[PDB]
Amino acid sequence: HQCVKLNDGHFMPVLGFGTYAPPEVPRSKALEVTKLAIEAGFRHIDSAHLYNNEEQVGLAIRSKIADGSVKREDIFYTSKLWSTFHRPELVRPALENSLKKAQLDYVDLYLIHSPMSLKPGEELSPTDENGKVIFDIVDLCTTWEAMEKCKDAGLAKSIGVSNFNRRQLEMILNKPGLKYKPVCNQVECHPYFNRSKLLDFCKSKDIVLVAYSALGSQRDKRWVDPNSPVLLEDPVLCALAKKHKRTPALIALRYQLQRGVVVLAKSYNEQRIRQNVQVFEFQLTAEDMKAIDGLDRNLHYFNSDSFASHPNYPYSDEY
Ligand SMILES: NC(=O)c1ccc[n+]([C@@H]2O[C@H](COP(=O)([O-])OP(=O)(O)OC[C@H]3O[C@@H](n4cnc5c(N)ncnc54)[C@H](OP(=O)(O)O)[C@@H]3O)[C@@H](O)[C@H]2O)c1
Repeated sequence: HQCVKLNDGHFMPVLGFGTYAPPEVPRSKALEVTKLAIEAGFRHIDSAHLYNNEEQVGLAIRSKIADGSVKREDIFYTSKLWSTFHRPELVRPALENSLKKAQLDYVDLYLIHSPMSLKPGEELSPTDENGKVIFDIVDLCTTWEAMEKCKDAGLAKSIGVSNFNRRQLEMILNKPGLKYKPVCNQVECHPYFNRSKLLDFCKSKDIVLVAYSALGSQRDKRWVDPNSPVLLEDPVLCALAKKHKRTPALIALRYQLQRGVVVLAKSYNEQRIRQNVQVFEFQLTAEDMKAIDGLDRNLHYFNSDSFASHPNYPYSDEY
């Protein structure tokens, strides 16, 4: 039920539903599970142009409004601007396209999906002759100004960023004539990779940190190494789950809630969808919090070696 106030006065529910599924999953599933999520109690829904599901997610939202379960104001819907659309003149069209797809008049939140700009076009992964992804050089402050214009039109209630580091955050925050600060920064965050200092910074700036892969990634072999430790098989998370008679997933979500993190959870399983909302029914102890704090290993699940040579590549390599 609980929300946090954003720095523009709008409110964001602290538990959000992740809608991404791989291309093999039929598009119909995004409709079904998003309705299940709303029925379960989720009020924050996370989607993106990249996810090729905005039609289905939007239709689930419209369906739960039209059947009386919720009103539009109950739902917090997020879309994201894809990296081929960073040039300013492309920002508002991209948003409008997402809205046309989702059959919504506005999103509650529009994010720059990633700082790593790609060659402009309606090709989402532009590639050269060698199969290498073509980059683009774009001043993300011009992107941000186009985002601000989207907010002023009422097309996006709030605007923010995703996958930005300290420096890209400040470059937005330092922008001349800046009208709206980013309400949030959505990044990978879980007990293996807690982002404690990025988190402190955001709290300092009245920016909400939003955790994705908070259950440990869906572990797509295309982008995730299967040797990596499975987050939900962690001995300490499992121990705490037995202690509280909850599940490792529930422990991992509560961990973020108690450290002031808004947290996403993807599930396309009806039972797990309904289990994840129980995160509001219990508390971890300060000692449990410490034991989970101790799990931090700066572990990135997503491997983006292909993107390491990008000027805005967000996690600087050990190089
Ligand atoms: N900004 C970005 O670049 C970015 C990147 C990645 C993701 N995201 C967003 O964040 C969302 C969540 O991240 P994610 O897709 O990596 O997955 P996640 O939330 O880390 O969940 C990973 C897996 O955990 C399983 N799971 C869910 N609830 C569970 C429970 N109670 N017990 C045990 N297992 C459970 C799910 O499988 P089942 O479906 O089988 O339950 C899911 O595949 C995405 O869907 C997307 O909305 C954003």
